[PDB]
Amino acid sequence: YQKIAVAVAQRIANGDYEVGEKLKSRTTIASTFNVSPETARKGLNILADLQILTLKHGSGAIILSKEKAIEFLNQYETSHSVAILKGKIRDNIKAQQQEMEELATLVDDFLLQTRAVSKQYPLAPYEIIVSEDSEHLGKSIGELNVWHQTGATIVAIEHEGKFIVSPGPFSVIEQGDHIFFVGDEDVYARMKTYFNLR
Amino acid sequence: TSKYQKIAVAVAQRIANGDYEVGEKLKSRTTIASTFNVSPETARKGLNILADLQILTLKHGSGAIILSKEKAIEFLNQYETSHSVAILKGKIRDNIKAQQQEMEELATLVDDFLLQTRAVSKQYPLAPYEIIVSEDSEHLGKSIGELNVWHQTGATIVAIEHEGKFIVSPGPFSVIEQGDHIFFVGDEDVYARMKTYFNLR
Amino acid sequence: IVTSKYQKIAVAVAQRIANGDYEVGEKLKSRTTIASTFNVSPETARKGLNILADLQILTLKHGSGAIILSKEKAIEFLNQYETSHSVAILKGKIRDNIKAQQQEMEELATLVDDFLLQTRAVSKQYPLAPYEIIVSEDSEHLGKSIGELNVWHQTGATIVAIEHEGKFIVSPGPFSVIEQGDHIFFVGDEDVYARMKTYFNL
Amino acid sequence: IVTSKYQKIAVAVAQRIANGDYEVGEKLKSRTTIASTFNVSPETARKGLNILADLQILTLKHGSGAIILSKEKAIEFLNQYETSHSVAILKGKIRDNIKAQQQEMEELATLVDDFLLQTRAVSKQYPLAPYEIIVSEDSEHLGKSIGELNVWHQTGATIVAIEHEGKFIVSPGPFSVIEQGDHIFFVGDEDVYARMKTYFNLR
DNA sequence: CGAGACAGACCATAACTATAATATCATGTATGGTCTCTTTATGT
DNA sequence: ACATAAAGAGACCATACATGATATTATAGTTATGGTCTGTCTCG
Ligand SMILES: Nc1ncnc2c1ncn2[C@@H]1O[C@@H]2COP(=O)(O)O[C@H]3[C@@H](O)[C@H](n4cnc5c(N)ncnc54)O[C@@H]3COP(=O)(O)O[C@H]2[C@H]1O
Ligand SMILES: Nc1ncnc2c1ncn2[C@@H]1O[C@@H]2COP(=O)(O)O[C@H]3[C@@H](O)[C@H](n4cnc5c(N)ncnc54)O[C@@H]3COP(=O)(O)O[C@H]2[C@H]1O
Repeated sequence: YQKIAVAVAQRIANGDYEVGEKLKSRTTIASTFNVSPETARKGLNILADLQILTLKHGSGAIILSKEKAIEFLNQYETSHSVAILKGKIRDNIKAQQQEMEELATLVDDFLLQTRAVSKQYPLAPYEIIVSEDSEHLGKSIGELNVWHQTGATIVAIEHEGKFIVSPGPFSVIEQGDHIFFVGDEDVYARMKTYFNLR
Repeated sequence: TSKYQKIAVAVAQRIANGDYEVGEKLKSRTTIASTFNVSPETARKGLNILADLQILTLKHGSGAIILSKEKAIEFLNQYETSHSVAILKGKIRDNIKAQQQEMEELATLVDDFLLQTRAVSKQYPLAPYEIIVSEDSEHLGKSIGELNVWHQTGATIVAIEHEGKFIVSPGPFSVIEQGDHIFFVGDEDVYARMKTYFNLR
Repeated sequence: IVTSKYQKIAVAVAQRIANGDYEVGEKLKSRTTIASTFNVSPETARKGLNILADLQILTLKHGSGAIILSKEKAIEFLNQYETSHSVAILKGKIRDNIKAQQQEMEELATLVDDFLLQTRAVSKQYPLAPYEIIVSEDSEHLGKSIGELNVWHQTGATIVAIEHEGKFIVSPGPFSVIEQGDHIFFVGDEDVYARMKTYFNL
Repeated sequence: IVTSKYQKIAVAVAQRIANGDYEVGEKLKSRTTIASTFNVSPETARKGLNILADLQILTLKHGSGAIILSKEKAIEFLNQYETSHSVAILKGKIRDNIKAQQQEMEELATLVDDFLLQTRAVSKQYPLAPYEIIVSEDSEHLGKSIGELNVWHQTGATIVAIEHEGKFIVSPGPFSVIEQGDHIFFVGDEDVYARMKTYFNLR
């Protein structure tokens, strides 16, 4: 709505529209500023309320003054001087980067804080107890060479409730401990084969 | 995840955990809704969705019976292969990277934009005044610096048009020949003083 | 973070169990003990107790009461609760940042549209329009007079006016002094504008 | 990025004027001439001629037609239109970029929301759950077997399975080989997970 | 010199369109409610 | 000591108070096609 006002103010102040001659029709005015008759009349009423034009005759209006349009354009340019717009857009994009940095550090803190865990049911730890007598008891996982012998990967050993994960080749499985491991049904059977718990 | 999915995945997880046996009968809709913080309608929709996958059976207006664990297990494997945290971790990192690339593109765009603009102001108090030094003056045939224009008249010369060729920001050396057009800034008083110096009244 | 009444009851009962105030063998009552204790409605209290019993924290027998079952399960449930609450708080803060950034997006869009309007309205300006630089940044040249700077000889620019506190000092002369944040209006060409920009550190 | 028919008429007529085929003092009709050439209605052609004459290029006279006035004004109008077109296409590009940013932003919002679902699902997931590592970056350790790497001695981790092409190699053993982009599943504690992360070059 | 025809401009309406507001529906929670089951007390 | 009856508590349920989101409708908007009237030019 203010676009038509500033355009007609520029045209009046330029001297193309001198004070005496009548204004163009609202149709031509609307067509020139790529706007429509409805906006046009709204802008003309605004400009009239600024005591710069009088809309008394439907065919056109007689321009009342020139310095008033100059003053209105001065106020608008003081509000909108391009350079002030350049400062505003630069500050605004610096702000843009500020919120992006804040969001980046937030998401980075979130990312580092959380530990990723899985839920694939195929790979659930089966728990088995080694109460039965075995020559394989009193021996280290590395000593028994578990995987080549049974195909099992030991995930944890429960001795007197002392749960230990990723046991390595040194941990020794005592009698009556609970061995937790992965593999398929065949691997589970082989583990019961090695320990004779089947 | 659909609102009519959270309930399905939660119920399937509880079934797979072993809380509900095959012969066991499920609780009421409002029980599930209260335990999973949803409305009874949404819980019912989720139960219907799960029954469409035939983990659950519906032979009663409100009752339901556990049917098979392995099918629910497969449903969990599908859901995990679609959402397993680590894959979401990769997505949340890649989306941040893509947004940073978009911001860099925007920064380059706006920088090129500002470089291309190079715009001037439109101040009406800054409007120039065109005078014609056609009249004889001792001040003709002299350099702006030689005349010392500002102290003498208060005017700041912005341009000396020589037969169409403007000399903007002319400096102290440019010499104003007779009949040239001097363009300058100042107030009405300054314009009068300039006409005083050049006797163009 | 806004939650539900029965959620605030459930977590409170979980902390009470963790505190050890309620014995493992005590039989509590949702209709009278819990409801009277936390001044909440009959079914609300029950909802909380059912949430606890889902996690095997409590056992709910029809017509009898809730019975304490486990301690470490309650501790684990509590810890999961703080983890989920932290995740939700971070989600809310992210959402606030997101809304602010979207609003700043529309702000930038409106600023660009207004600049397009200004650029289109240039057709009716007066010829020989002076340029305008705002000296926001600091340069040794600040706090000096035009004459001390010898501006035309440094940059090729002829200053037509300087803006300080919304006042335009048209036709400045030598004694006039450039100050930080002011708008300097000057005539010249593309080379002159670039030279002035380099000179003022901007 | 789009314009009106009368704007196109005005710019085309201005370019044709700049070509110089029309005289500096030539007269032209509209309803039976410019309208027919561009296959456009008489009033849109009038609109185009009115916007062209508004900047003091042409003069339309009631029931007389138009007369050519200025060349330099036409050139200036062409320059102004080029600048306006550049500004408009830049505006369109900015709008497209912001829309893409907003769509990606909602995507991020939903993605971080779904973490609430995964965290709430943790309460009922089976104990001793292994971790999950996606080896997307390149490490010298890639293309080697678990046994060659001697993984447990390097990181403290026990690998329970590796995912290649949506296939999980449960209970891998030594000959199994880690490949780029695969998911490595392993048991351990916080220290073990951090060690594995440092080893595979994946902050 | 007068009359008729053609062209242009202005007043106008309709169609293609987008945005903004309001209403309705769904997801939700809490409270009031009713019915069933279990436990305790009293009577035979 | 055993059986029956009554009371209390818990669970399943529905409705109302509520808020948020989505969809639809209306209004503001602009452009194009339209018609009528007036003015100017050409021809008789
Ligand atoms: N508005 C301005 N824009 C750009 N630079 C400015 C300026 N005002 C002052 N300066 C610079 O300061 C120097 C001294 O200016 P001052 O006004 O004392 O002394 C000036 C002035 O009295 C006069 N003068 C020069 N050009 C003038 C002009 N366009 N209008 C009015 N007077 C001018 O000649 C003297 C020497 O001028 P010179 O150019 O050698 O040297 C100038 C110039 O380099
Ligand atoms: N799934 C896995 N996770 C982590 N690291 C793995 C691994 N598979 C192999 N490695 C690493 O490679 C080395 C050789 O493994 P390999 O299977 O040939 O030879 C192994 C294996 O036959 C057996 N073994 C050790 N731990 C085992 C276990 N938990 N389960 C089954 N067998 C095991 O003892 C041998 C020596 O074991 P060590 O730990 O000294 O050395 C191991 C280990 O450092």
